[PDB]
Amino acid sequence: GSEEEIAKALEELVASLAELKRATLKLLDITDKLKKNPSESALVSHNKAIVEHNAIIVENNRIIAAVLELIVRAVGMTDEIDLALLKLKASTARLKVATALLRMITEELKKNPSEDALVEHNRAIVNHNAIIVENNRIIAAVLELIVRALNLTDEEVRKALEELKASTAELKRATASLRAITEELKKNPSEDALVEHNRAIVEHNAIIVENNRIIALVLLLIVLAI
Amino acid sequence: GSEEEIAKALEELVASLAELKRATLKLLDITDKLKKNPSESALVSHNKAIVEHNAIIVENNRIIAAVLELIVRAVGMTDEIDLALLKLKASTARLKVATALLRMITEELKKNPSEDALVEHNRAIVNHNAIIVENNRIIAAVLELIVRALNLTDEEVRKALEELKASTAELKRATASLRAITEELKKNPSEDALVEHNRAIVEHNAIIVENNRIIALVLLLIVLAI
Amino acid sequence: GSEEEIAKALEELVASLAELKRATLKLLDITDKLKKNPSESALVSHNKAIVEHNAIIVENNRIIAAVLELIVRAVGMTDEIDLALLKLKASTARLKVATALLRMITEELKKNPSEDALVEHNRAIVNHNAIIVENNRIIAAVLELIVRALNLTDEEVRKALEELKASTAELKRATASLRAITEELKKNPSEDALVEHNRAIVEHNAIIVENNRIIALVLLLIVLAI
Amino acid sequence: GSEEEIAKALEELVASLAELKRATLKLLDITDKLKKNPSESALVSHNKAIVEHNAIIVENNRIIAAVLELIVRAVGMTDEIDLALLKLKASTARLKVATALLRMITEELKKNPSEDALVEHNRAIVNHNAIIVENNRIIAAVLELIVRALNLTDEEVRKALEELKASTAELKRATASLRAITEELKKNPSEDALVEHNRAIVEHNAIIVENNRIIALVLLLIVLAI
Amino acid sequence: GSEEEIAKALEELVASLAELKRATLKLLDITDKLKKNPSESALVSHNKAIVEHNAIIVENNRIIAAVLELIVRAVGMTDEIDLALLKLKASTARLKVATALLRMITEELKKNPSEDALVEHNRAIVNHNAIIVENNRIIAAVLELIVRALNLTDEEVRKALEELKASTAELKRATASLRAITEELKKNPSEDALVEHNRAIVEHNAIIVENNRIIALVLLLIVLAI
Amino acid sequence: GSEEEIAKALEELVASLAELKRATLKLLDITDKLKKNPSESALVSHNKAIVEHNAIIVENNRIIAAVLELIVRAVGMTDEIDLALLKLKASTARLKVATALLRMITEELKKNPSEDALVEHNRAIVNHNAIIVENNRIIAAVLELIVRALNLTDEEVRKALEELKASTAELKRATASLRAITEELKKNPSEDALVEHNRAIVEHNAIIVENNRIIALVLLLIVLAI
Amino acid sequence: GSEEEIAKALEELVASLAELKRATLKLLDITDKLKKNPSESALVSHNKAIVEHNAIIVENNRIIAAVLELIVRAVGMTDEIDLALLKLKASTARLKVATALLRMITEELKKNPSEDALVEHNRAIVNHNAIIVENNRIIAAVLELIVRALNLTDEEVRKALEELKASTAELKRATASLRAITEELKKNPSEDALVEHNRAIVEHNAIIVENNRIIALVLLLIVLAI
Amino acid sequence: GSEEEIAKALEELVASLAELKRATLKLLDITDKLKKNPSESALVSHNKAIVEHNAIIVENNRIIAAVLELIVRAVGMTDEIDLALLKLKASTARLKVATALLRMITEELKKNPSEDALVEHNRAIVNHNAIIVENNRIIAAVLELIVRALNLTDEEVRKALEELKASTAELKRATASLRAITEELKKNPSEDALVEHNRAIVEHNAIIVENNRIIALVLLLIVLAI
Repeated sequence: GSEEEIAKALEELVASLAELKRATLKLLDITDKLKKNPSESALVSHNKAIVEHNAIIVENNRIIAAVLELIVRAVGMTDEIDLALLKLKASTARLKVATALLRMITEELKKNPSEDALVEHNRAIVNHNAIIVENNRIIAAVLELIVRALNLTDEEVRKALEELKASTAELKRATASLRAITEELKKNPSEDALVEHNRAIVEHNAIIVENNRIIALVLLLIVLAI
Repeated sequence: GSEEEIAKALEELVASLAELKRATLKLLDITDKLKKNPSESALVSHNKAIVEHNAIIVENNRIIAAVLELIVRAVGMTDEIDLALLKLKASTARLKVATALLRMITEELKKNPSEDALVEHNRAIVNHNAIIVENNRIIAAVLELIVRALNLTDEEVRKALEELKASTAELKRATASLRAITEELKKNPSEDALVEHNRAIVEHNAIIVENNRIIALVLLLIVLAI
Repeated sequence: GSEEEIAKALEELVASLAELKRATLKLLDITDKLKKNPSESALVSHNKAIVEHNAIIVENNRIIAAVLELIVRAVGMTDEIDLALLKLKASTARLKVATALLRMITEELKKNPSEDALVEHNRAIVNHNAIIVENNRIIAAVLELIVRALNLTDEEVRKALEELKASTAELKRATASLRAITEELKKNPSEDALVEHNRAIVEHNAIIVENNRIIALVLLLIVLAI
Repeated sequence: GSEEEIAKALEELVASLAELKRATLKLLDITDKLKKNPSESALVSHNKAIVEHNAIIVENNRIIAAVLELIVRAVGMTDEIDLALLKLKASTARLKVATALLRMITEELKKNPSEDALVEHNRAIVNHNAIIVENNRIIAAVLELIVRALNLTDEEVRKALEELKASTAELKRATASLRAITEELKKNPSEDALVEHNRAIVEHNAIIVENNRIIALVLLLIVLAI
Repeated sequence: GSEEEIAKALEELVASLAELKRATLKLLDITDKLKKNPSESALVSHNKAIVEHNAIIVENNRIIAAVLELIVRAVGMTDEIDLALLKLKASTARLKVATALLRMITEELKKNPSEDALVEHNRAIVNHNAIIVENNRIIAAVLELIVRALNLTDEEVRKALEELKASTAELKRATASLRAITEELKKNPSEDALVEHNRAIVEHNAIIVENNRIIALVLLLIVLAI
Repeated sequence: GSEEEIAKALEELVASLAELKRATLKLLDITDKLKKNPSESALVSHNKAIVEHNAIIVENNRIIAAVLELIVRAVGMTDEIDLALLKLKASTARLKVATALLRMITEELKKNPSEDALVEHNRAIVNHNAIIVENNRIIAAVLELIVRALNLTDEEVRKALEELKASTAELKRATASLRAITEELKKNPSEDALVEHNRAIVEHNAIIVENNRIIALVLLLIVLAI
Repeated sequence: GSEEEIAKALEELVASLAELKRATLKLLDITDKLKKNPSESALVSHNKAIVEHNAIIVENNRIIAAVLELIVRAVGMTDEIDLALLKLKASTARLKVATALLRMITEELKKNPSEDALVEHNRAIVNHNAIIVENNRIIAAVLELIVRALNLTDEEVRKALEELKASTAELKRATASLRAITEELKKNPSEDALVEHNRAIVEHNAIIVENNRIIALVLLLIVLAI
Repeated sequence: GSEEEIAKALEELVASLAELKRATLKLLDITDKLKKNPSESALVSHNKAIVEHNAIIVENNRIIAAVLELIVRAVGMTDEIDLALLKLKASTARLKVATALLRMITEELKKNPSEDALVEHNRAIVNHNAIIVENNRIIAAVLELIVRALNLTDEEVRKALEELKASTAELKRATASLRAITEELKKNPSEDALVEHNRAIVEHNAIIVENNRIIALVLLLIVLAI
């Protein structure tokens, strides 16, 4: 597309980030304290603020992938970029099936709510998060490819990639740790461990959002450098 | 909606109740005594204070239904609550056609005013009242559902429901009695029976307002308990 | 459509009637007396208040036909109802061409205003009225069909149809009388006969509005009975 | 097509006429007076309001021909009607090439603007007008054929044809006069004669629009009589 | 097809399930209570909400079979899978003739409505339900084949099959019970038994929809595992 | 807002405090002694001077929260301040529903006045006080945040916070003690305990007003330090 | 657009200038003197009045470009004007990405505020200023093109262009000087140099506003001359 | 609009005239004598009482044009009236750009005040006056058209038009004389000629206000004659 289409898509992107950061802060805050004990309606909506947060992350990743396509179709594909973009499309398609699965098990929780089903639902949320991390690792690979293809040596871009790589490794380590503790919850299913597992989820979602922030930065520094 | 939207809608609700209670008392007072006999212009406006009262009750029920939707869309729907809310929307739509019919026959009384048309107009007012009672019985069913879904066991709520159920049965009995006497008026149409039928209407409107008062109470006790 | 769509369309209908009755009364009042003699600009706008009234009647008939379609598509078509609805659509299409013709001859009166063209314009208004009467006779046939199909035996509906039939025959007789006097105007074209023919038009428009009032009543009694 | 399709196409037709009459009046008004002398940009847009007017006439004629096809395909073709419709299609195709030629020479005037090229452009506008007159003479022949085929003897139609024939002869005489003066401009090319030739164009466009008005009238009187 | 085609088809599938569950709930709700007795138009539309529900189930099964074909054409056919897919195509073709038969007998009920024809129509609905159960038993066989072919041993899939088999046996037992009671209705045709047979239909449709839910689940767990 | 808007809002605040301190002193004085025994009209207005005092406290808290928003929207939000301000808005919204509930139970006391309903009304006043204490604990948290964010180290501010914290802990202890004695009144309902419970209410209101005095001080010392 | 649309857009333009001149004067005044040393909250909002000023300049340039499009679409495009307008659209799109980048780095300063990040933020403000200067140089080129195309020889316009060109060269020289000193700050990062670099920014913003003033003047003199 | 809207707009008109006549008299009086010599602040506000007077004339003309539109939209447009009203709208739009230009050059006089800029500002005031005269000549043409269209032959109206025409020619002659002397000032710029040119401006403003008086009279005589 032309410059105005990319600029409109980047305004949609930065407004989506400004919405996702507020929702992240409020989800940590409602994760912080509550003395009182939950209702039956608090089973029917067990984790609704997390599934609603993940949906915003998935919508942010879809826009990032649409901007990457609009950029590359401007600067011109090469073999390796086209292979990486096709991988990115296959991963974005996988994310739709993973979302429709989480959105099914969440509604099936309206009908067999029980302390065991709550652990199944939490494991479904961990598997959705583990697939969002893959989508981000592919988008970051496509971006490093586009930056090398343009021979784009500005120090702002260099430093923004040096930050993006470290944020990607931080997100890998956090995902492996979340799956490790989720196995321990699978061994020892309890309300006591469920309460402290919900925090581990919210603290992994925080790292996802702190990675999408850098992906949007590198996208801006590229569109300004071209 | 957020807490401020429900709080604003409940301020609109309680101010509407404080207006409707004054109008109820004044409508009984102007029902109590008048020696002098009516004019021709007192045919053209035969019952205007009753139709003006019913319009306020219909406007109060619309606000109650908007608060119920804002609450349930916060605490989260379930199959039976969502079915009951859809019933409540269908009944609130029925109430609009019943109001527009009463507001047509009232204006048709400007053009064929006669001692027979006055009995038709009174029967239209009784059928409007009989449809407002249905709208209240659906709102009370939705409220008892929401209270059970929240597992809301406070004694203030328990006692407020124990009052709401008895007021609903009192209103059913009063509606059946008003239609029963309205059949006797349909048999024996006279000014003598018209005068004593108007009181039966005003004494049924009093029970409607004494029911909306308890519906607004239970709505407050719920919003304070969440 | 669902109950809320029909209820919104009936609120649009009754508000359109309350606008059309006021415009009818004011058009009779401005038909009643004026001593002073008209200008040249009173040729360029010879009957503008009548053509503006007819446009409101045509817009009211369009809404009535949209409600009839929304009702029948809820309760279910049968062979004879579907044939009658297709007739109603063909007549509502004819009414659009008749309106665009009256709205052309009215503007052609801005450019050859003369005492002869005024008689052409009055005959165009009579032919528009004669086509609105047909549209009402088809809508009334569709309504009597729907009432028989629902086996809807309430006395309120029976009496409202007994009124609708008499108003339809009154409107047939008034249309034949208006066309009869319009032939006499065609023989004896004069300002003197133009003045007394304008009243005959306004007294036929009054019967059209007194028929739409009953069509809207029967529509309400049906939607309340289902 | 069915009655509703013709009625929609006639609403498009009459709205197109109401737009074309306003554009005609404003084009005469901007033809009336201007003291000040034109710029170089007033060469680059030498006659833009005429070419923009002709485009509206061509779009009105396309809709008239689409209504004629929808009518005849309803009432049934005959040998002479089908021959005349095929002639009308060949002339409407010729009009597209004549328009694309005027729309080419107008843009070639952006690149060799000179006092000689302005006279070429004016002659191209006269040749476009001379081809629109042919399209109108074929549409008027098709209409007189359809009216005779229906044996449609109403006096409104008879008088509307008696007007259409005279307007067609008036348009023939005006086209021959415009071509005659255009030859005199071709002999004596000057700004002085260009100014008075532009008026002759605007006064021929006025007769075209005053002919399409009658073609649309006869189309309405036909669709109302069938 | 590619990953994006299956992902689009699974979004269509899960949205179709979310529409079919709402229609199931509303069909039970309109099965729950109604005091008043039906009209003649309530013969002309005797079971319309059931035939409209079955049409949605048939449209959901068509999409499930299209996803199964898109999956198997990706992972690769084998003899037994290709035989089972050809069986599935033959059953999906049979379902089209069974639907067109129900859609014929329903319209023949517009023309000989009688208490005997209502029992014929109910038996046609039972035979349609009995053929949808077969289509589900073939789709479930194809799915168990595909799962074994992929050697797909995840516990989420294992448990989802352990649920699918039990739901298939529950649906067989419910179909045999519905046919058994349909024989008793065939012996004792009455409005009294018709009312309680309609409930047996709605309670069998509920089990069909509770089976399609599990077929769509297993389809998601497969597409995520491949 | 600009300096003049904050200065006007602080003049409104200090004038509201000067009204609330006088009303507190007079409410203690009318709590001190009265020999004579109350009327029936002294049931209909059982505690009116307390509910009228609480309404003034609620209006002072509303102004404090509007000044806090005007200050922070000048000096610039940060994550933790914006979260705390949103908590403050949710609590100020909760206070409106708690007020409308107290203002309902007070008017319901006009209609079933009895020695039992008086204990219900006193418990409603205690629950309103328990919600005002929460609103103050949120405002005091927001103020300590703003003071740390400005790095505002003046000794006047430090000492004013050292007073505000101690007053907040004094108010927590007084609220827990008031609820404890209110439970004992709920066990032992008597005029004898009602008389000594009214004093406990007035002595808790005194601590609320002695806390708003310090909140208004810290607000002034902040607006003067920036 | 018509004359009223351009006149409305020029009223929006001149009101935007009257807001931007006041903000320029006040930003110099708050740049002039302050003895006291900044807080931690004075890091979180380090330059907020500059970024808020730049946003107003960007909004003024958007309106100027909308007026240029409305003017040229009235007087008629030519090759060079249409190329220059497409350049102006591409530069206005670039300005949106540059703004969203400045609005990101400013918010990232809420989370890693440090003496090094403040120098990054100051360099981001210098790069935003360097892109606004480009947008102004393109708008001034479009205006000189439109003035030559209209052959607009008035002495007010001639002198207004002679001022616009000199102001554009003054703004080029000031931008090169600001980038030169920004390199020296990049070498020698200190609070001491940050304080004197902030003045260089405010003294470049003053020249931008003193250029937008002349662009709006030439736009008025053009719209009055056509 | 209805009679009350026109009557309110004519009350606004006559109150605006009563304010403008007082301001005219006082502006002549402060133009009459002052011995003492002006300050530097008497450069920064060189002609402020004239520009403030012109703003009142422009606001009076806006109301006159709004009343003309409300009148004609009541009595009904014709081709020539509609063309003249569209001209009046284009001229009223031109007057806004001419005002915003005068209001820019007046403020630019705060920043380069010098004996040469004062002559520029006086020439800007003369060009604004020359555009108000055009707006008045269009309003007077529209009024003479409306009077002929109503065939309004009263002698009060005839004589009021006979006055309006002479006042319009007097205002044309005065404008040509003011521009003639303004050319002589442009040749011979001096304080001596500036002092005597300011009087020529004030003596032209007097004729504008003495023309608006007659336009408001004719507007009243028309609204009273219909």
